[PDB]
Amino acid sequence: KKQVGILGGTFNPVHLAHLVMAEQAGRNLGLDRVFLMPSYQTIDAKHRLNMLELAVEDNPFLQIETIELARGGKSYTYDTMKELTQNNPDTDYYFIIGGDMVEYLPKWYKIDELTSMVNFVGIRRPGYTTDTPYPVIWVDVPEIDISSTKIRQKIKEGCSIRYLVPDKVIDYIQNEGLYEY
Amino acid sequence: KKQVGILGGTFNPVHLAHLVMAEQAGRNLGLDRVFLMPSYQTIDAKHRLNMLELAVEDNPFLQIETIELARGGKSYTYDTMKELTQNNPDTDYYFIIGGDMVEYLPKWYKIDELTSMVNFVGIRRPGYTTDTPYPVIWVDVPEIDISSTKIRQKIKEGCSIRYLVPDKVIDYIQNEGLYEY
Ligand SMILES: Nc1ncnc2[nH]cnc12
Ligand SMILES: Nc1ncnc2[nH]cnc12
Ligand SMILES: [Mg+2]
Ligand SMILES: [Mg+2]
Repeated sequence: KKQVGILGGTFNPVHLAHLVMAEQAGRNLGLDRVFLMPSYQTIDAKHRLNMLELAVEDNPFLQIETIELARGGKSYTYDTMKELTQNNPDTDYYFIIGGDMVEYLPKWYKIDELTSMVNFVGIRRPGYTTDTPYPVIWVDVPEIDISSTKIRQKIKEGCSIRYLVPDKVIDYIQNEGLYEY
Repeated sequence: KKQVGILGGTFNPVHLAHLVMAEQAGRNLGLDRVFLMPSYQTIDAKHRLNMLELAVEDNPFLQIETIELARGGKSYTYDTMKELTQNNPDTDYYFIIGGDMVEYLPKWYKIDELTSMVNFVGIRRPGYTTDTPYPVIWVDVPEIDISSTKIRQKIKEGCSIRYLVPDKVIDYIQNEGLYEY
C-alpha cells in the first residue's frame, strides 16, 4: 500500500516553488514520493517535460507523471485520477493543491467522486482561509511567491530568474530560446 | 564609480531567500554586484563563512563581505559602512533590507549619518508598509518566506530542507553535524 503525492500544474516553466511545494508536502506527510503532473496545453509539451525532468533529475523522491500529456484532449482531473487508480489499485493518492485553489474545488468536474478517489492536501498559504467543504487535510510549506507566469514575464522583460528556476532549466530555456517572445 | 549592494544577516545558515533577495535586488537595480555580509555572532563563524562561500560559489555577481567577522566586537552598521567607504571611496553602497526591517531604522546607531553614507534599498514585502522616514528606495522581489531560524528548527526536528537551502550547504551541514542539537 503505497502513498503517492500528485502536484498538478502547467509547469510553463517548472520553478523553485513547484519543487519546494512538492518536496515539503510529501516529506512532511511522510509520503513515499511525489509526482509533478503537467497538464495538457503555447510551447510544445516536449519542452515542458524536458525541463521538468531536468528539475527533478537528482532526487528519487520527485518524479514526473506524464499521463495527461499522453492522453491529451479533455483531461478532467477526475478522469485522470480514475485512470491512475485503476492502473495502481493499491496506491493511496494525495492530490496537492495550493491553499488559494481550495476555494474553487466546487468548479471541479465530479469533485464528489474525486474526493472519494483521492486524498486532497491543501498547502496552507497566507491570505487564503484554512476552511473549505470537502475533506481536505493541510500541510505547512514556506511561502514561495513564484509563478510560471511571473517567470515568463521576467524572461520577456529580460530580468534575472537565477535561483527562482533551477540552473539546468535556465540553461535549457536559453539553449532552446524559450519564452523570449 | 562602482555600485555595490550589501545584504546583511547572521546567515545561520545561508538559504535560498538570501540568494533570491541579493540576486534580484542587485539585478533589478542594475548594481555591479552584491555582497552578503555576515554579522559577528552559537556556531563558529568559520562554518557560517564556509557555507556562505559554497552558496555563492558559482556566481560572480554574489560575493561575501567578511569585514564584520574580522573586526568583531561592537559592529554597529554605521561603523562598518564607515570603514567600507573609506576603503572604497569611489563606491556607492546600496544597503539592502527587508521591508519588515525598514520600520526599526530609527533603532539604528547614527542612522542620520548612515543614510548620508549609503543608499538604503527596501525589499517590498506583503503585510509591511511601503512608507518610512529616511531616504529608502524600493525594489520588488518574489516573497520567499524562509528564515535561518526556520531552517535550524527544521534541522532540529529532522524535517527536509531540500531546495530551501543549496545542495552544497545541506551537504556541509550534514558533514559537520551542524544544527542537529
Ligand atoms: N498552476 C500552476 N501551474 C504551473 N505552474 C505554476 N506556477 C505557479 N502556478 C502554477
Ligand atoms: N536577518 C537574517 N539574518 C540571517 N539569516 C536570516 N534568515 C532570515 N532572516 C535572516
Ligand atoms: Mg498499486
Ligand atoms: Mg572605490
